Amino acid sequence: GTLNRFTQALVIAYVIGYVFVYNKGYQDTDTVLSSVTTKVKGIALTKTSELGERIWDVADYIIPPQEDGSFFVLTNMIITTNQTQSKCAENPTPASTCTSHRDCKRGFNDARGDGVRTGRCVSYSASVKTCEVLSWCPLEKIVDPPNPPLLADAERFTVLIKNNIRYPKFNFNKRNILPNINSSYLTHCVFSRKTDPDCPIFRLGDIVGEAEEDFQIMAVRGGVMGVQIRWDCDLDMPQSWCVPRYTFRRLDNKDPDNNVAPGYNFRFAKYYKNSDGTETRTLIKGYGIRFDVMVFGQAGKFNIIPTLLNIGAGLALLGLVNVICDWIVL
Amino acid sequence: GTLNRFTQALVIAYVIGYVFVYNKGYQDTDTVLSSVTTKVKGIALTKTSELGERIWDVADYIIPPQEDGSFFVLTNMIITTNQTQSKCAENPTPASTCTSHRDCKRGFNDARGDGVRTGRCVSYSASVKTCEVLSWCPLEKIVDPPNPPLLADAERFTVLIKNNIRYPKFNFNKRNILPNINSSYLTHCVFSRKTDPDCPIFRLGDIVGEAEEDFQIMAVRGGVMGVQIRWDCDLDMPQSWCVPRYTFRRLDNKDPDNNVAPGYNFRFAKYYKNSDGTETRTLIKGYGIRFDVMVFGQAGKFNIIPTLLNIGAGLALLGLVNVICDWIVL
Amino acid sequence: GTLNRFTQALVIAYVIGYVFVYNKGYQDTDTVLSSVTTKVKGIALTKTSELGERIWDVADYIIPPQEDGSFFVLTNMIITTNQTQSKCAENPTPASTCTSHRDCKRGFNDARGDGVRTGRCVSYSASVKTCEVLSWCPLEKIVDPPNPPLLADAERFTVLIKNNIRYPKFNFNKRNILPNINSSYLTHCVFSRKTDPDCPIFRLGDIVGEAEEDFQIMAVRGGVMGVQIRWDCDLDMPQSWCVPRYTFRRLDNKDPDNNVAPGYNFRFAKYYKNSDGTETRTLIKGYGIRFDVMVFGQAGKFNIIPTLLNIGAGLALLGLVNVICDWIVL
Ligand SMILES: *[C@@H]1O[C@H](CO)[C@@H](O[C@@H]2O[C@H](CO)[C@@H](O[C@@H]3O[C@H](CO)[C@@H](O)[C@H](O[C@H]4O[C@H](CO)[C@@H](O)[C@H](O)[C@@H]4O)[C@@H]3O)[C@H](O)[C@H]2NC(C)=O)[C@H](O)[C@H]1NC(C)=O
Ligand SMILES: *[C@@H]1O[C@H](CO)[C@@H](O[C@@H]2O[C@H](CO)[C@@H](O[C@@H]3O[C@H](CO)[C@@H](O)[C@H](O[C@H]4O[C@H](CO)[C@@H](O)[C@H](O)[C@@H]4O)[C@@H]3O)[C@H](O)[C@H]2NC(C)=O)[C@H](O)[C@H]1NC(C)=O
Ligand SMILES: *[C@@H]1O[C@H](CO)[C@@H](O[C@@H]2O[C@H](CO)[C@@H](O[C@@H]3O[C@H](CO)[C@@H](O)[C@H](O[C@H]4O[C@H](CO)[C@@H](O)[C@H](O)[C@@H]4O)[C@@H]3O)[C@H](O)[C@H]2NC(C)=O)[C@H](O)[C@H]1NC(C)=O
Ligand SMILES: *[C@@H]1O[C@H](CO)[C@@H](O)[C@H](O)[C@H]1NC(C)=O
Ligand SMILES: *[C@@H]1O[C@H](CO)[C@@H](O)[C@H](O)[C@H]1NC(C)=O
Ligand SMILES: *[C@@H]1O[C@H](CO)[C@@H](O)[C@H](O)[C@H]1NC(C)=O
Ligand SMILES: [Gd]
Ligand SMILES: [Gd]
Ligand SMILES: [Gd]
Repeated sequence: GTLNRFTQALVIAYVIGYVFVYNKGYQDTDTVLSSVTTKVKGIALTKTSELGERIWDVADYIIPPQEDGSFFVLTNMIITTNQTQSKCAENPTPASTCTSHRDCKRGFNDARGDGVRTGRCVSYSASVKTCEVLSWCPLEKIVDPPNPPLLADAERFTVLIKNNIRYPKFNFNKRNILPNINSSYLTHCVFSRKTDPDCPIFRLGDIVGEAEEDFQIMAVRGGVMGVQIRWDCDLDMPQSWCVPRYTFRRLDNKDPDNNVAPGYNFRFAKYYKNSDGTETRTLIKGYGIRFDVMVFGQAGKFNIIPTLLNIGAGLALLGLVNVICDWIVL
Repeated sequence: GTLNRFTQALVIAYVIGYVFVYNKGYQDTDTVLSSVTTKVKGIALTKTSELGERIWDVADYIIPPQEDGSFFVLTNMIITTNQTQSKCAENPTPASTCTSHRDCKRGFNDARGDGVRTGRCVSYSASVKTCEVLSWCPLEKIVDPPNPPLLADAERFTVLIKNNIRYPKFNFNKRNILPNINSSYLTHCVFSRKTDPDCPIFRLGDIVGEAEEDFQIMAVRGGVMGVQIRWDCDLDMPQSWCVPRYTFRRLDNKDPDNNVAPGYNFRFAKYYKNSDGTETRTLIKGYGIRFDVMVFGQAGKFNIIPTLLNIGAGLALLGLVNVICDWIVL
Repeated sequence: GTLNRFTQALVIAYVIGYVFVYNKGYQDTDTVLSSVTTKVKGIALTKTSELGERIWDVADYIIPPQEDGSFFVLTNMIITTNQTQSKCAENPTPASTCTSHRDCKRGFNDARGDGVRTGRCVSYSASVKTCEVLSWCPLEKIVDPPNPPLLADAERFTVLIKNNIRYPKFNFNKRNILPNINSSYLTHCVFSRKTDPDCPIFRLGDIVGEAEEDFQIMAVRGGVMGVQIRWDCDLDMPQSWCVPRYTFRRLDNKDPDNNVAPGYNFRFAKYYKNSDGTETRTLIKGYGIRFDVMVFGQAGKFNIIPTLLNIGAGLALLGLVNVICDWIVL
């Protein structure tokens, strides 16, 4: 009747429409197993006082040569050369500057944490004096990295990203490079959301940009881009219709006030032996943008069990539907 | 009756048999937290014109020394030595070869993307002329990597793989090396699907092979093996019965026509200072096989809530069972 | 009645109390997408016969400079210098020691697997003789790493850990550094479970320790710490209440008898060119502690579908509740 039939049709609408055709309640799910390969192409040019006219290619600016699922691109740096294990004068810092040996306590760390103080106080320059430490010497100088960044050419760098996934449960496998697409295209390809959406080759600047940030800006102090690949698939539909979605997100905090060590930089070195048999190194403090490819899928496919489950839920629900509807009238 | 009792027994069979004892509908689930360590043992020998009789050990052929959860094995290479930052003649390519300086536009990239053109056109050889670029010099030569691959000895290399997992929800922990197994065995152990299934030490060639590929073949141009470890566990049963399953899959596309940059290769370098204080490097373009250990578990254990849920679903379902069965007769 | 009303109230208690307010059956779930950055600060000092008074900073002791989501800290090492590709005498091992060339079969591997035997037998020392091999020479000596470990200063090292997460389904994002916390605090901050629970800067020793292990002990042979971050969130509640939980677990087996290659060590090298144009390297076998940051969240939020589902389950269940209760009396 008005109470029974109406309510019945209503719950029908709820399940079929809402829980089923809408929310896919008739499906069983699986999540993604994933493998990512990246390849960066490009060259940066630098001109520098104390350096020269210089090329930086993929071996120079990718560090290390591979991280599984992510790559770090060198954008900026501070470079200290001809360091050797020795003693030298600490950089002036309130705690660094010293009048005499009383101020320098041997065996203790330093403000920077780049040396160990020999109690001896030594003169930094003709004007100053500061604690002597044992370290790689001379110490890196306290300075900000250059603005604009030395490796700015990197905005123009390109990264091929190959990603293959599989859903173990459903035995389905797919590649992020789709069947239609041909090799030559992929010689000349560059990803474009409008023109070339199926091109796996992305431009560094375009990723930053696409994330509503700017390469050059972000490139002085460094930072972290997430490149998110999403495989959501209804495996009832054509395999063809199962495709990756790319989104881009800057991961690190731009707020200088709520964090520590903003941007992205790390120290790493190059070691040489001067022919004497004596070791010397070059310390680089690099900044850049780490890119994290991040892949997450979910697939789903028709299954009796959950279907029937939901149905039973509906049937049990209508019982209460009649009461709730009845007492709802006047 | 014939309608009621029969249907009742039928749905009983469906739930108990199908949704429960079959499909495990009485269980609650958790997924794996995982840690992987790998250790490669072996030595490769090479003999080469322009090189010599040479050894390559783990420090030489694993690059870099560690990636979390995966390792790259060096199989092939192209090696350019005594490069220094300088200018030189580009390699002949349709765009490379030049008659005069008009053809070379200063400040622009090159076909390879290994240099920046100074507008000056310089003669490659007595016969040819091509654009001058600033780069690490001399340039790597355009050539294919050697066939058969230099590091073929790597087929015979061995990798210990230790994998420890935990299911946070169920508090259960396990190691991929099982309790029975003893240390000496693990001195001499090599994984065998027939004889030694519980041996964590796998042979590179055997992984490739087990994946229905061939090391040597795959080793010229490089590539990617997935080593898949699966922990599916019914935590109702003995902990003893919770074990890893190993499968092996080549991840990259063998089709040359549907992709870019087939196989696996990357560039990386060794930097030296000639005693003058002058820098020089050796560029290696390596090929090899990256191995991705990929671990995915699911554990499940009895829970009242889902059990009862399913039951209710059944009871609600039978109501419709009577109607559907009745109207199904004649 | 006594049968009907009582049972009704009982199942009500079961669902509302147990399946709902207790077990959160009214919620829908999502799991974590995660990004981790780590930064190690500190300096180690070493004094050694055959070495000197020496500093080791972050470039020296972090290897390689970055792994995505985990870092390896150098604690101990065995160091072999001025190796060059050449031939030399193998280390005495039952299989190593040889009386004459019959005992040395050319072209075959060795016990250590660091060389290839030229059939020639050569005298190790004035006293002994052993097989000649082609290798980097001289060979690393068979010895245990030093006790106590050279890099013990590392116990005192500190690691900033930044972790940003997002739940794609619920669009919620959060950082492991919380809004209240201010920069200066994070200059001086060190994580403390009692005093400073919201400090992202952890002390290596304190992590080991917190895991009921000891840095120094674990530091001779190396090993693996899991640093587990857990984001469990009810997204019904305040975003404020969504926070990370840190736990710490040693991942590797301390049992020497049930495994292979205990602790954590790997080989890696430094390559130099002696001015002749001749290559030489330094082989380091390092030990240390790899730290794996491991992040797993689950978020949940109210949803009609599962709520109603469970309800229906309840209603269907009570039907059986009446029978089970009735037949339960006398
Ligand atoms: C191998 O596969 C490629 C896959 O791209 C394919 O060539 C492409 O064919 C399609 C269909 O004709 C075209 O794609 C684009 O479609 C948009 C509309 O959505 C147009 O606005 C695009 O304009 C292009 O203009 C130029 C086309 O040459 C490009 O310089 C520019 O980047 C735009 O893409 C474009 O038409 C298009 O024709 C190409 N895509 C491109 C960029 O080449 C083809 O089937 C196969 N290639 C061959 C020749 O075997
Ligand atoms: C420590 O644990 C090891 C675990 O392997 C164990 O030694 C093993 O015992 C079992 C049971 O007797 C044996 O395993 C194998 O079983 C298959 C049948 O499924 C046989 O066909 C195998 O044939 C072997 O032949 C040789 C055995 O020495 C091997 O050269 C060869 O690789 C095959 O494995 C084999 O019998 C077997 O006896 C060993 N496994 C091996 C290979 O050693 C033992 O309990 C413990 N070790 C000790 C001595 O404490
Ligand atoms: C920016 O945020 C910081 C966040 O810590 C905050 O300063 C802190 O304020 C709280 C609240 O007064 C204090 O936290 C601690 O609370 C526990 C009790 O649970 C106390 O036992 C702690 O004792 C501290 O003693 C010293 C405090 O200076 C520390 O040396 C020691 O490590 C303990 O933390 C402590 O009171 C505390 O006052 C600080 N936390 C610390 C350690 O600084 C403040 O709101 C903001 N900072 C500023 C000044 O803007
Ligand atoms: C390296 O050791 C060699 C022998 O292999 C020795 O002749 C030479 O002196 C060493 N070079 C240096 C810098 O000590
Ligand atoms: C390195 O600097 C040292 C002082 O530490 C200096 O004496 C020497 O000239 C330098 N070596 C080179 C190659 O310039
Ligand atoms: C390196 O090559 C240069 C030319 O760029 C050459 O003059 C020099 O001999 C080489 N150095 C060595 C050690 O052979
Ligand atoms: Gd710009
Ligand atoms: Gd073969
Ligand atoms: Gd201690």
